Amino acid sequence: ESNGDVFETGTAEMYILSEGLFNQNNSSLARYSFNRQRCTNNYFSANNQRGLGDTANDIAIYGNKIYVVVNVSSTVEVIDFPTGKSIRQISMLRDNGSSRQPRAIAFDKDKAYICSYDGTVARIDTTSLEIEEIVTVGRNAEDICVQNGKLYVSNSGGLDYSGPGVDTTVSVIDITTFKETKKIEVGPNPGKILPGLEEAVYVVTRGTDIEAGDYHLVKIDSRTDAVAITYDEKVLSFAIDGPIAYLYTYDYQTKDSANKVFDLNAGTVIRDNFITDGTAIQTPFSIQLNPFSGNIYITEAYNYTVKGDVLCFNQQGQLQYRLNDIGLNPNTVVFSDKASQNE
Ligand code: B12
Ligand code: NA
Ligand code: NA
Ligand SMILES: [O-]
Repeated sequence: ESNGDVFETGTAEMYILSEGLFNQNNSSLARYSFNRQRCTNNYFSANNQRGLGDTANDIAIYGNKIYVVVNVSSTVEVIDFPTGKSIRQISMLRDNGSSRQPRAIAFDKDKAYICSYDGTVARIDTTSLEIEEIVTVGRNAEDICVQNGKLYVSNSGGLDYSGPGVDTTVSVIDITTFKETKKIEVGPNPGKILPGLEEAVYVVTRGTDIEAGDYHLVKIDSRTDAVAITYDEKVLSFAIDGPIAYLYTYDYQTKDSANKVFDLNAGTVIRDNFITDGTAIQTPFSIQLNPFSGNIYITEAYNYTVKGDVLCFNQQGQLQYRLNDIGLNPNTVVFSDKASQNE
């Protein structure tokens, strides 16, 4: 079930979200307690006697609640952090009752913001857990983050590729008014979006035909709401640590991949292979930092039909530990420096 000493500094627990497979209704949530050295592979269903659903796509801890965005079940599952017990299942539906298909969540003050493939952002109150307001953005909204009092939302248009084609913009929402103020042109099929230093926002663009590998990283200046830099590096997903990005790209035709350390100030590669100890990853499926230790966490999805792994590296590219067979297509790892009250 693991290799290496399962250890983290400054961290009580980790949560690993697994999306399962599209239309197979088999998402799952694992919890690892560093404090108790205990892994629970089915943390949501063990405590709630039902499954998370189909294509669980994002997870975050905010305040003292865990939020899981479940894309195809079209819900936001809100969970009490101390107990692991469901507080509310928030159905995300269009005015006609159809699925919005939510994707990602971000937070500011006492509000949560969920973007959805129907082209909307919903504001939820973190106390009442009611949906308060809906605003339209661009097409097939994919990811969302907060910077400088504003929301930034990638309008992928990914589901539209065969119709009008993919979309090409990041929507900007003023949080105070909750109104869309601008659509910034960034390039085709925007995806993962993250805030960085000095009011920056970084977004991946995946091209008009995602399979072809026309991938870029784009930097937006949130002071002027305009593109500052377009890099040439092929980037499919990334994580930010100050002026350094830890990133990967994947070739859906050849199945080759690369995981790299990248200098965001220079636009040049620091290390062509992030991993320095020979550890092999076949299908990198997520990348993120543990904010309490600085370690790099990458998930492994294999051929998408067998359970994947979570790998923990230091910034020097040395594997600290891995947890294997954690869930089907693990896509997000989040961390708590406070222990829950659940064994
Ligand atoms: C690999 C993959 C792809 C590959 C597939 C081909 C390849 N070269 O490998 C590529 C990169 C082309 C791809 C593209 C897209 N897909 Co895709 N991707 C997947 C992934 C990771 C695994 C699919 C797989 O191999 N599965 C297991 C095999 C054994 O089962 P399968 O039924 O044979 O799988 C087939 C379908 O998944 C199909 N497929 C792949 N993507 C999509 C998307 C849609 C909308 C449909 C109808 C079918 C489809 O291709 C697979 C092989 O034929 C899943 C993850 C998941 N399932 O949770 C998503 C997932 C199915 N993909 C998704 C998305 C969003 C996309 C894109 C819109 C991405 C984008 N452009 O922004 C496009 C749309 C299709 C297109 N061709 O343009 C979403 C669909 C969610 C939704 N509500 O519609 C999922 C669930 C990912 C997620 N959200 O977590 N994808
Ligand atoms: Na579960
Ligand atoms: Na469809
Ligand atoms: O995908």
